[PDB]
Amino acid sequence: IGTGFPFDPHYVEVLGERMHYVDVGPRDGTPVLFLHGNPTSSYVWRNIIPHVAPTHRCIAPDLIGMGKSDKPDLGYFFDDHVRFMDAFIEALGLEEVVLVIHDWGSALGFHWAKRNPERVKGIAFMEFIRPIPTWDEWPEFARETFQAFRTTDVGRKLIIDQNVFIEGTLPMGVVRPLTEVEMDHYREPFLNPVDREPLWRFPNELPIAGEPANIVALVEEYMDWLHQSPVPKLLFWGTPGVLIPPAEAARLAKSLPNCKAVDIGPGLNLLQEDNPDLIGSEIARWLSTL
Ligand SMILES: *CCCCCCOCCOCCNC(=O)c1ccc(C2=C3C=C/C(=N\C)C=C3[Si](C)(C)c3cc(N)ccc32)c(C)c1
Ligand SMILES: [Cl-]
Repeated sequence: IGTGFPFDPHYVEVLGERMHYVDVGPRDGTPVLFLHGNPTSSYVWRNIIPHVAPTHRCIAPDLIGMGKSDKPDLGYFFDDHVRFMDAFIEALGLEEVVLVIHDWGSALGFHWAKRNPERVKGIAFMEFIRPIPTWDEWPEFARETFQAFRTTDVGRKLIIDQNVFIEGTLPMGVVRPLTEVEMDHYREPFLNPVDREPLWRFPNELPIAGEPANIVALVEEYMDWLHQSPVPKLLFWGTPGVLIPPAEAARLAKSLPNCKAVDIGPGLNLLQEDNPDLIGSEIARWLSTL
């Protein structure tokens, strides 16, 4: 599994800030937009994109405050990411797109798709954000820590002061051990504690047990849309999984229209790090059917 990131940096000015993005593949045709989550960057797509770039434009931005993008003085609420991602898509002149999305990137992608369905030609997704109505429906192995993350005292001490979301949560979202080189890539945007606000606000935005109500409502809305939409859907899932355990993938396979579910084998949250070969190859095959 490759550890390098051989993509030329590109920057675009968005709402007075610079946003870094990967942009490879042809110039014409429908682009494929890859959206990462927490605490990753476009680095998480590094071994997926090379399967698609031979025949389709691949665009992979770093969310504001993450990766190589600028780090303004913000709270880094989901609403902040929505505003910047909306402007990013406009700044690039994108019309129709195919989405490939993960974790908070899937919240952004599904929310954009719900608001602009005529422009979405397909969605490939994995380990995505859905409403978690109670803590009992959150995976047991992650309950105590995410409950502590969602406080302003201990949660900030863990995530901001001790960088626990990078040194702990990230590696336990991958089945295989991440190498020192790979960890250093993920650590790079957050070496300074003063830059770690996105890592704490994101888990505090997760729609769990009715809080925050605004996020619960928006996620419920895009899940209702997805259940009614004829858009082609490609769902990757693994075992044991984290956000999408095998039982939930099964429920989704049955209920979502026009959906193919693909079992990647062993996987937790960062499925791209455990089976990039299958994920990239399957996306490349699926795009020809859209
Ligand atoms: C959309 C966002 C959702 C992403 C899904 C989450 O992906 C991760 C998968 O779920 C992980 C479940 N993990 C936990 O609940 C958890 C247990 C322990 C710790 C933690 C670790 C973990 C690993 C590690 N290296 C092997 C080191 C630590 Si430390 C820094 C010693 C630690 C200290 C304290 N006080 C608490 C917890 C840990 C974590 C972070 C998560
Ligand atoms: Cl999170």
